Amino acid sequence: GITRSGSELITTLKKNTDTEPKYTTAVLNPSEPGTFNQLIKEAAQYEKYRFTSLRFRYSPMSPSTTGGKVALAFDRDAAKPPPNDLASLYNIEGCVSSVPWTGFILTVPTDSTDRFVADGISDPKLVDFGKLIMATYGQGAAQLGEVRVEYTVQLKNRTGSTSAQIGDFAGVKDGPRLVSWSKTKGTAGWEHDCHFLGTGNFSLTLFYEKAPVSGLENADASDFSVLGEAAAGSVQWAGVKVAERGQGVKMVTTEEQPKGKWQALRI
Amino acid sequence: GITRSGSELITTLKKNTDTEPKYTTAVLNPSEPGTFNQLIKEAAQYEKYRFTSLRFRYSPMSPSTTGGKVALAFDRDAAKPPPNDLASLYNIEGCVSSVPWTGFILTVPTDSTDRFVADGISDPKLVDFGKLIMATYGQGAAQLGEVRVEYTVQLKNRTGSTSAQIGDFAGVKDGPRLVSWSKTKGTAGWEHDCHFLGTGNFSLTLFYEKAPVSGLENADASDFSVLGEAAAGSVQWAGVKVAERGQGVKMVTTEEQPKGKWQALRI
Amino acid sequence: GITRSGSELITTLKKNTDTEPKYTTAVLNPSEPGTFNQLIKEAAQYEKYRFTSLRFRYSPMSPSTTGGKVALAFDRDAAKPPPNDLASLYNIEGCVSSVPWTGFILTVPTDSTDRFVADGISDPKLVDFGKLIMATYGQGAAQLGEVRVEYTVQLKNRTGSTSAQIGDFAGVKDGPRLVSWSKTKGTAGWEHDCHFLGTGNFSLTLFYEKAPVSGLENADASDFSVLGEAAAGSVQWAGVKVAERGQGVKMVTTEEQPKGKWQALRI
Amino acid sequence: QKVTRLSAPVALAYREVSTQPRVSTARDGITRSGSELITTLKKNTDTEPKYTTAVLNPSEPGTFNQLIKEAAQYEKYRFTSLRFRYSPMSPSTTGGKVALAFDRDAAKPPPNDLASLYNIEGCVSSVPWTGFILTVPTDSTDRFVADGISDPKLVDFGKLIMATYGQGAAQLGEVRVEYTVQLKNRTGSTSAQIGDFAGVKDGPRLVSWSKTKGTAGWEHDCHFLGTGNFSLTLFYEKAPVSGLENADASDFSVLGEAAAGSVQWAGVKVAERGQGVKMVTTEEQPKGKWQALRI
Amino acid sequence: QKVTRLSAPVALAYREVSTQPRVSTARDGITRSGSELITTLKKNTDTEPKYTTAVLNPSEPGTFNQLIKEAAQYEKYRFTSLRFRYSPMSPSTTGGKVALAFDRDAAKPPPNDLASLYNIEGCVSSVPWTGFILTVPTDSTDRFVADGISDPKLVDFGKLIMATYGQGAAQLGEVRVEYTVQLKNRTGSTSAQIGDFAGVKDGPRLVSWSKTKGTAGWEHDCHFLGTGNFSLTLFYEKAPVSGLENADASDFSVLGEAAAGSVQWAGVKVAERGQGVKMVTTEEQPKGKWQALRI
Repeated sequence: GITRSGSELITTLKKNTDTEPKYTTAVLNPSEPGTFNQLIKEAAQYEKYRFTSLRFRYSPMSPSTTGGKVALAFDRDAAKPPPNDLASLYNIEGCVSSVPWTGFILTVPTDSTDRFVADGISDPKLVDFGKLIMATYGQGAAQLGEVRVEYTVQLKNRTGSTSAQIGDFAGVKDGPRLVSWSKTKGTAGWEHDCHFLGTGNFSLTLFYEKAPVSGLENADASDFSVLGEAAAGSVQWAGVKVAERGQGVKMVTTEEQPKGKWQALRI
Repeated sequence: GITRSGSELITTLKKNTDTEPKYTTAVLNPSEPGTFNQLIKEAAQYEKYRFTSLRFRYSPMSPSTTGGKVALAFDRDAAKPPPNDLASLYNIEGCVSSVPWTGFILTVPTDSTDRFVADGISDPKLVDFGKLIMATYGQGAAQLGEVRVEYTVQLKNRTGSTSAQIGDFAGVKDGPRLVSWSKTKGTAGWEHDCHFLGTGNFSLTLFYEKAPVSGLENADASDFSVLGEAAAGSVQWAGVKVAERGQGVKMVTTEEQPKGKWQALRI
Repeated sequence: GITRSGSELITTLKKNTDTEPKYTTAVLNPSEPGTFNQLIKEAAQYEKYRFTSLRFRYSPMSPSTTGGKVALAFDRDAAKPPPNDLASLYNIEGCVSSVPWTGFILTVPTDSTDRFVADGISDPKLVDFGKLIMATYGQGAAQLGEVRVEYTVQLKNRTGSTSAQIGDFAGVKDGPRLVSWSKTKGTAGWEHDCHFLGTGNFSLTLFYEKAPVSGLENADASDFSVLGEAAAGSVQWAGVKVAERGQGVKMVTTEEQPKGKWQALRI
Repeated sequence: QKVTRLSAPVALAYREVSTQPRVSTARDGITRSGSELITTLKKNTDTEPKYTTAVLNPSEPGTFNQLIKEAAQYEKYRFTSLRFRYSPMSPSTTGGKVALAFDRDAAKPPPNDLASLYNIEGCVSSVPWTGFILTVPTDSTDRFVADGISDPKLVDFGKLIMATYGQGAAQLGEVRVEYTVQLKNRTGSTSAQIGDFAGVKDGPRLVSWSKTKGTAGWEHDCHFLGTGNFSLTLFYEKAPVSGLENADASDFSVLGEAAAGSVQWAGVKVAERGQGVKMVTTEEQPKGKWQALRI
Repeated sequence: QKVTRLSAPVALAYREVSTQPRVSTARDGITRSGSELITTLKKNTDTEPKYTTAVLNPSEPGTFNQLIKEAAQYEKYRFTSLRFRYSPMSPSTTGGKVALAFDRDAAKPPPNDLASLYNIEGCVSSVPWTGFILTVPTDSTDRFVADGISDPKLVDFGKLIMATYGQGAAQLGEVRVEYTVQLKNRTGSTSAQIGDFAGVKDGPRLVSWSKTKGTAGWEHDCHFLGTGNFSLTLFYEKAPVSGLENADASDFSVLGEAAAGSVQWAGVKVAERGQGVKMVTTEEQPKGKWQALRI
């Protein structure tokens, strides 16, 4: 084995001037970028880990003239519906929400079993502890704060490999056949789908021919950068900054699947 | 014996922009939901307890641009009128109120006698320590904060049983004959009564025939969810979130008692 | 961590005046009521366990003027077809069947790995040891006996949540849209379906309008408590005590799906 | 001392467990120990016994459902220990006898009659309300198991037997086989057993227990070379005449069509070696396929 | 001392025998030791390796044809010893490399490229004219074998790999698996594996290695959940489209019709877990039957 130590800043939160929290539950595993954009680059050479240190701080960068709560407590079983309701939340360890005008920390009893990361799929339970959570319920106005993950890992067994990325559609079919991070589905009534399977800030770059409808729009997304036409035969580009796993972006071109090509580099 | 540890969030408080406190006194006993919605589910198999740890924190989630006090001190003798007045309050241990823009805690000298929970009634003194209290007097504006109960219990003697729930009225009489949490009284001039004997968030579901007056209204209540008609022969539903013990909800249908049926599950 | 100790009575058996056993295989996991109706109420706050003690006794309550065998031996791999045949059974540890006119016990070598309960689904192997079994082959006449599960558990990691629950049908469609434990299928020729996805003793309470056929009948079930009409517009209630996962109960009302509503609390 | 006092209880019963197994170097062999429960018996409220004769050979499931899985890697054996107990799980308010004695020559008609039975060692029947055991003088020759057929005599000692004659009512008891084997020579292979007919010819070319002859006038033949309870499963195309009928057989389980192109299944429980079952489809041999697992 | 003098002989070769097996009490387990010879390799007179990734689990014949016969009575294991040797049986007048290193995570695409390979432990490739060995740090968790399916990760360590890149001509060599296992918990059962479709539904209800999905537009699916060389044998009725085609596969052997009512057979040699093969028959699912033995 090797090791590590934290320093990440896992997405924020955004007001809630409402009476029911609302959660961003983010999943924890050596490779789940939506929780590690700088360490998901050294688990493509190993498989198994540790944790010995890991805590989340609510940095505190927003005056007191604002208030509410910012729940924040992890649940081993990193996968299952957040509740819907507080008490529900306020009953699952973690513990610790405080107001937004202060600086809090969070810590987790970490175990000691040689668990494996996901060069997939599996089962969300035998491969990673459990996701994290964060809610905040308030109404007085602000862009609360930010957090990260204090940690120290153990990456046994020497392996090495992985990726997602260039993925072309061939009029009859497509082509993702060289490392992922997104799955491209479409929803009929052509309006389409342009997705993720990984988490972090990216550099898109790509695809083309009949520059239709649109292109490169986005929805459950982080920052977008498009410096293309439309194209009806052009070229395009964007930078994402995602949120938790699987955020989506899309084009708009007809009816039934053939197109051109693309390549998605992580960055 | 078995054991436990806290994590509950016992009701809040609400402004007080007035010059005399005002209390929510909440009662403490292994089974009194209005003080335990997650542990009143493992005392249906025992009878007697402990306490070894239990404290209430005023989480603090409201800026300083607001102020006053948030009294909060327990009195063994968990039952007797709160006073009417402060000094009165400010003379009964507990001690500890502070302003609403800070984070305080509260603690209680816990004893050591094998006391019994209430599969009823009794006497409010030989079965449970005493209720808790909380006041807050201020005028500058806000929805102060929240608290819970840090604890660790001892549940001796292996028992097992309990409930309140389906309770039908038979034109001549009723029918609560399968575990409680509410007592259904009526106040003449038909306007009626739909009550509680237990404390927590619930899932109502029920009753029907001549869909009169109304139905499912509420008064000393927590959140309500009605997805019914009125019904004059219909169906209905609601979710409560109570406050301290015994909060009430009601219908409106004539004059003199016969109706239909209902069932109240705790959740 | 917390802990426990047994006292459950897992379903019986029923004659077999035939020459091939016949099994009731019941599954074991902190939450599978069809094997725990009183402890599946304190695993909605944790996730992971132990076992340190657990044995099944054939209480013995039926004279000797009756005979045969009452196989009864557990197989870690709590999931896989029972055989079809004895030898098959009589080759899988457990060991221990005896006649019905005597009092026997059964015990299991329990391990020591921090396994997780099912807030679902998963895989029946990484989440729970394995199901139990019980056969009895005889012909001399009687209602043999009963058994339970001698145990002592370990519930690490503080969590908290779960349910199945209010789930209404809207003439066009239904509505389970607020935490499960049962799936409601119907088998054409209206005779219907009223199911489970979870395990333990419950408190039903619910549903209504055209009080037809019947209602609240049951089949692969544990104790039933109905205190309703039929209803043709009424109200109803029952207490289950299940067996291993997925035991079913049903109504009887016409032909093609619309009805009224219901809510299923675990307890 | 027999004498004076005796308590024939209303009820007597035993408590047997769940034999977990034990094994040796190379030298030129492995080993084993029993724990099987070979089929029961069923009343007989009649005046002539009636036998379930079950055959013994390392691979004859109808006498070993847990050891016929480690003889697909060897060929030859031993026996050093093997006895059958009438567990005893049925009150005394029932009675008769439960003959139970083995005959090396594990193949030949049981008689028809007792004396006949009561003249062939084994010895030992007792009443159904008691617990008896049975034992066998085992030899010492390196005999071979059946990756077929052969001859029922040079490949296995002989079948076992069991009768019971009574009339007072009950589902008597159960038995197994206390044993310890020697499996020399390292081999490895087998299955059903799957055996297809190819319009021109057949195909048994992957471990036996039955030989499929036909008797002209098509009415056919569906046989055994081994002994125990089995799980058939199989064959198909022109679902004719019948299928899966049986004659010198033990319990049958058919959950098929007929099929004229279908699928089928049955469970046998044989008797002594070579009991037969059959179909009915025309005239002259081509068909479909099948597989016979022992169990 | 390396230094001075070295004799890279024209020819070097080894002489391996025929491992006869060894075994333990009850305690709660049995044991084993290796002796298998897991498929070879075949030239590569090309500049990019090329892998045969073979999967490891007590029951995956494509990695155990003699021990997948004693895991039909248990469920869980060990490993305490297991290494793969490149026997060395091909002169030096030939050369290149013969990568060979295991990766716990016995399932995931081999790369495409070396460095990729030459970065995943195992370590150890050498030339084809020498005799090398390979070893693996084995753990210590009570893992379960596959009476199916599952997930390729919670049931078995990970597949093995082997590449060889060269151009000078030959039929390199062979390897096996040095091992010693632990088979806890007494169980007992299995087969093919036989899995029939019933016009309404199917039937895999007797031990797996493949999942049979179909992709609409009938073109279909015929899969794996296990890894090793197999012996197919099976299924039938309306001999349509085709049959027994293959795609992410190892060697195929079909000796059938098509069949429109026939019979069929094939031998796979897989690659890493889950490689697929398929038929072609209409539109919407009912058919006939099949049985897949590991071998």
